[PDB]
Amino acid sequence: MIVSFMVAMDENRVIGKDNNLPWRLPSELQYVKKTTMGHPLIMGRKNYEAIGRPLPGRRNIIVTRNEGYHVEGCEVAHSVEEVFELCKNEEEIFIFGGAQIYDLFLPYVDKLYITKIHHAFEGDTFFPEMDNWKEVFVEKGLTDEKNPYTYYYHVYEKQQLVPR
Ligand SMILES: COc1cc(Cc2cnc(N)nc2N)cc(OC)c1OC
Ligand SMILES: [Ca+2]
Repeated sequence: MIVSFMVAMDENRVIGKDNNLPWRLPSELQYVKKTTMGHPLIMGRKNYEAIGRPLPGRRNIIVTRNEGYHVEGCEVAHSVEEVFELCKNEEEIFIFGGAQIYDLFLPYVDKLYITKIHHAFEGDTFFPEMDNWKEVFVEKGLTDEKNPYTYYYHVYEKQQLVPR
């Protein structure tokens, strides 16, 4: 099962503030929605609560220590093992939100769906750093009136290597 990340980022690798996104990008969010369509959404509790509601078209799997955490139209996992368990028959998943959720799926990550907004915002949350990788795709995001920022979509798959 392909373990993919889906993050929208910043100049300073900002991916949030008190809980929500510092930017308002309906186009970006559409590219997000389309890309992950058909695949589960792996996201932490405070993250999903930022999102606000179950994103349709995909298994909404949530992560939390809380054994007694439930939320309608959503699956909940207390372990990475329990996510891999749930998504055992999945061809690909998308790690979505919570900087600490990334660090849990870090050891397994396969593909990186990183958006980079060319600005410096004020944010509390940030994205863990990484050493590789290998960019396979790149496209600029639509800067409109409703997308008042310049940002590009960046895809990264693991860098191979020629046997010594
Ligand atoms: C509904 O779509 C949302 C998705 C996300 C997570 C997320 C969304 N897109 C990308 N590219 N990376 C992410 N980590 C975060 C959100 O706010 C926290 C969303 O809306 C509220
Ligand atoms: Ca893997």
